[PDB]
Amino acid sequence: DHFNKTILPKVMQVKNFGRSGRTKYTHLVDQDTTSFDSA
RNA sequence: ACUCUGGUUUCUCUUCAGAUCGCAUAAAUCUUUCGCCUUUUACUAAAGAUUUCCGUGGAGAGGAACAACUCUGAGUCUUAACCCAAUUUUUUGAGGCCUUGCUUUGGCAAGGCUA
Repeated sequence: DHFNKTILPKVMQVKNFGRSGRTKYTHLVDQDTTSFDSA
């Protein structure tokens, strides 16, 4: 966690990189489908 | 304004289930794909098909229990005060006769008499 993960490659910006226990869920704000101009 | 009809609850079982069985929502298995991946599970998430589970409705049967009683249905679903009535029914003067012509007599049609 002390590593700056904002400079990692976007393939390294995951959880448990290299482990078999991984999922498609990424973090939070790309699971969010809300826009900021609609409604 | 009347005669004949006649319940409700609850338990269990056997079947049929289209229906939002379900105005709710789980899991497993299989076949495709999907993300990891280091070995099995345990997994990621989409489709299809199966099941399983928590439930449900309809019908039938057998019990226990307010069962002894209405209600519902069917049936024409009963009558005298005040009206005897002046265009299609059962109290409405519309009633008859002959002549003429036709017709085998019978019978049919127009006319007159009309209190």
